[PDB]
Amino acid sequence: MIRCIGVSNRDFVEGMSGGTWVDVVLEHGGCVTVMAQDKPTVDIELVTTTVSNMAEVRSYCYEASISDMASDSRCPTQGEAYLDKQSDTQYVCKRTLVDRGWGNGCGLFGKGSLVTCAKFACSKKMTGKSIQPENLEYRIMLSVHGSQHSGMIVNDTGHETDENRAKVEITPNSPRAEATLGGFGSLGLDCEPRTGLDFSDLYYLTMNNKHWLVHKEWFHDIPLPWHAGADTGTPHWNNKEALVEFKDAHAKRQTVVVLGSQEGAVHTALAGALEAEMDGAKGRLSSGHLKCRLKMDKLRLKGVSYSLCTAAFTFTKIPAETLHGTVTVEVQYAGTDGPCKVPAQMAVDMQTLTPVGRLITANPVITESTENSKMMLELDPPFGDSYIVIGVGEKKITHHWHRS
Repeated sequence: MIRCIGVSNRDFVEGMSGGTWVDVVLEHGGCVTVMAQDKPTVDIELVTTTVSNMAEVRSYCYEASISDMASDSRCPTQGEAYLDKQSDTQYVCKRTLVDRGWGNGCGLFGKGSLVTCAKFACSKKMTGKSIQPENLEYRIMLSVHGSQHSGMIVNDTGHETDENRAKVEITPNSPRAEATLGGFGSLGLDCEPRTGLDFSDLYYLTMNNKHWLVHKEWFHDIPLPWHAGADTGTPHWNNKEALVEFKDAHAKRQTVVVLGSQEGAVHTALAGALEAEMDGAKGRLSSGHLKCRLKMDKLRLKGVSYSLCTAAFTFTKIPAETLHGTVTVEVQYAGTDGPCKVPAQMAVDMQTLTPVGRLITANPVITESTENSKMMLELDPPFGDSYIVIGVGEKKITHHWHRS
């Protein structure tokens, strides 16, 4: 409950008179409060989006090192310079012509052949991975809003043994799920992704434990050494010259230098890219929309015929206005008449107590048979002046409220 109360990205949906179908839109970090006539209020949130079996597409080296630097030179008219490693695929070479003469060990003044090679080794690499549409998995959390104990719940540490809350999983191959809510019945879900953000058109980029979602063509155009697929073992690096450069050629040798790590350049180029995280062999995305249709014909209330609470209520917390204009009140009940129904409404005419606004926490009840039990409510006031009425009779308590 408290989780759904505090999120600015909260939607309120009211069911039709038929009480069968309700349509909601789910997104990360948001909650949907579903209210239906003679049905319990349900809080629905998308908790995680999962991609699985991401296949490696291409790995880019941003920091590399060289070894076994060698040079061979020939005097003019003495043929082409040769090195043993000149044909090795792990080596990068440059072949050029340099001025030769008496001061360089040749008897003729002319252009001599010169070749320099160096073994290429990659220190740190980044990898791009494929996302297949069939490997998307959505996990959905459904909570009964106002079960007298949801008002002290802020996280996902109380759902397994709780019958008033359920976890369901949605995949494109099995887009339907059933959420069992114990005595409240069950909920049916038919969820499909909303158009606009298809992850199958994006690569999953991993680079030094940081993760992103990037567009395919930008990834294919990265000017860095790369190897195709994974084919782990002895990889062949294409375009090693992106990180290995050759300086001014001397008579009998050529200097070879490596550029520094390209982590900063890639990080700068990844400014607007969507961030992602990796929990295990699965990628965790946090940017998307999910469309769900609810079937609530098996959802039912509990305690409709509970006797009204007869003892006195007290305000433990001053009523507070949420970001959506609703009111949260905390009440304490000094009665022991078992399970009883809590009288709660908004009233403008204090003599006839005509209910106004809405009561989001539907059918508030007190389950504890002990005294001094605490419970929380949510109300949707009318605009303007009104009163919060808790309890019935002489002992009912009133609190003035104004909504802008």
